[PDB]
Amino acid sequence: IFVTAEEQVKQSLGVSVITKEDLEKLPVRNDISDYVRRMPGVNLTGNSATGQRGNNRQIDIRGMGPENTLILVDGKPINSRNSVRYGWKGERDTRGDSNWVPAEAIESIEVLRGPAAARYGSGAAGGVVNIITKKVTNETHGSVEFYTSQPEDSKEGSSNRVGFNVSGPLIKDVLSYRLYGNYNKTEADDVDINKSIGSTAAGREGVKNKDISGRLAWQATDQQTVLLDISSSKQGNIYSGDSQLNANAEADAILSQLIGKETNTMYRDSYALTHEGDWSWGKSKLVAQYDKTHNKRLPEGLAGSVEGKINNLDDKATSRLETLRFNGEANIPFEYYLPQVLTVGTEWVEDRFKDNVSTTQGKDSSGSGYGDQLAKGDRSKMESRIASAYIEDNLKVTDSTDVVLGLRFDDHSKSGSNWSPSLNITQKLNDYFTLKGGVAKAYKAPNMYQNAEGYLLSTNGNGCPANIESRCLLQGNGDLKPETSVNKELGIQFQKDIVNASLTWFRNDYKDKIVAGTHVVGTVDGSSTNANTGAVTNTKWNILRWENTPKALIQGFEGSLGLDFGDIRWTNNFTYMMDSKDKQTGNPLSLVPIYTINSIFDYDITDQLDVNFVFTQYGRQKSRQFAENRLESGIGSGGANSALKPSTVKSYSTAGINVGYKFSDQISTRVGVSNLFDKQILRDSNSISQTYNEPGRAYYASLKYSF
Ligand SMILES: CCCCCCCCOCCOCCOCCOCCO
Repeated sequence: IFVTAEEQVKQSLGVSVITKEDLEKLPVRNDISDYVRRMPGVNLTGNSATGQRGNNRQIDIRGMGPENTLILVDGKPINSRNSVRYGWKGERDTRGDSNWVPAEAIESIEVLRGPAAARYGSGAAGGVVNIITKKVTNETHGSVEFYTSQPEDSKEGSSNRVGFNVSGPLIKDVLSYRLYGNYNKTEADDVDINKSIGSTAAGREGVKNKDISGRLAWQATDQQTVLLDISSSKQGNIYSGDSQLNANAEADAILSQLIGKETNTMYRDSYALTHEGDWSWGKSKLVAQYDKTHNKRLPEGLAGSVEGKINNLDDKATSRLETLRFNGEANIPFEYYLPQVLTVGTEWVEDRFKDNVSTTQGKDSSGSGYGDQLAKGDRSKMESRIASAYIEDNLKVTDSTDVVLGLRFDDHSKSGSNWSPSLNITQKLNDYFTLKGGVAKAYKAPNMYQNAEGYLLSTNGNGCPANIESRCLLQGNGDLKPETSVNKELGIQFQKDIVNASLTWFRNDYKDKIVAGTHVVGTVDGSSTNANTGAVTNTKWNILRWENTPKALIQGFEGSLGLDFGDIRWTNNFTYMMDSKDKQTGNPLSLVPIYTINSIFDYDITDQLDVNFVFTQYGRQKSRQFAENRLESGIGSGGANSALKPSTVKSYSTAGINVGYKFSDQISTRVGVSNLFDKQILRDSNSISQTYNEPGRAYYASLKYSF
């Protein structure tokens, strides 16, 4: 049977595929990023290379930053983090969107890196993580699973899960369901975990997850199928003391009270309806989906020494993000000169966003604050629309040569239209080798804060670019161009039986990335009235705006190695990172080790008994190297002492073992330990390299009923 372009590029070098089986052999604590991170060209890093909110690490692909990692679930985009205020330097106080589907509910995970991911449009310049959930089943198969992790160190949080999955027929062979549920609670790290090295940065914040999700599958005709997906999730945090400038939580009037409490809460509801036709001329797929996300959390400083810190014990505000999305698509096999499979498709997406707490700034009772002049109209509501169409061909150019030619057109309501060409070649050399490559141009539309004229922020001086003197404002920009990136990869794939290997060069030229601008587009006079006196004072502000900056360069090598001896097996990879630099600042896009080596080992001792070993090795993580504002350039209010202090985390390694006993056909269980050598790093507030907590030694166990 025929093979579409989409299917074919999942044979690309920059693609890997995790199974339910892998996931079982190496249990996750909560967030799957802890297993996804082990793939070639993948990292776990903060939202920006500044290090702020460093324990908020999420899936990074080839060092392009997590804003550039598009998470999908069964093919449908998640975008809940856009709820969260995106700040002056690219920071967001989110944990991201790789934690919406409980580990035990996952059938498969597809990681697409580089050229193979540009297909999927806005936000895929880094890559795509496609979480594939368990399927409907024509006989009732059940699962219940528990998990616990138990850190040696008293100050690190233990974690606990329970969850179920059940699927069956309601009507044999025409209507069937899948339903899965999960309650996870990972306790926070103590407030004071990082103190023993003079550091005021918080440890990891905890999370209570509540997830429920339902699928109905209906075979309406011999050639027509209808899927319904309804899911709802709630994520409530457990506050560990985090704050953008790493204040001393325990000695802060307010924060000290919020510890161990829920200060932010993330709600997500999602509905999708899908129709799939199986026609004589080929195949078709229509999708409607609607997503509703609320972001409820305590308010915060939005400038100065209080920036990024909680103002208040009580007055929670909520932000509301609705997405409606439609997708239609057809696959037709035909033969003109060569065998082909033409894909042709349409996509429509609209976003509506309410945010009334971030979109207030420079409002003054005189009616002449800086924002009263620059931002008029309802600043609280933002719209985005993308209309897209694409065409794709999978050609057998020879019985040895498989080639994919795609083109994608995108038209965004603010940024304009944009073309994304996409080549992808597979070329057998012989029974054992094969050559592979792709070139693709990825897209990303501005994020809503970056676009929005009603979003204003300020510094008194320190945040200003080193070449400006006093006070700067940063406004959103409706006239931004979209982010574009030409992503190339090329490599060799080897496979005898028992042995396989790849090596692949990758290189992305990332263009017009949207960031805090450095040119003053003009100036404005802003009145600031004294609350109690009515005394006015006018301030000349320099106006900066979000702006696309010309070029960043990413480059490196991925290799992988597989050694299968039946009962004994080894899966290893490495990734070497030759280049991560913006050609203007000289800084890296995203803090990631210069190299990362991974090894997984499996040995089935008996049919029941199993042992499993994991080892990971990280080369050196350098900090940002070059100043981009007054403070960093040694001319802020703190002078030369507050100047940038580049530093680099020294390389290191961690390991883990399991013994995995299947007590029965029905009952499984797995006991193990992680960071076997207690290689434990604490987050240093006085550094811009040591930005995160590497958890120490932890004993964990998981048992699974299967009925
Ligand atoms: C072609 C790229 C592949 C990169 C990995 C190559 C490494 C080859 O190792 C094969 C055997 O792996 C043994 C795994 O066990 C680790 C033993 O040392 C334990 C350290 O505490």
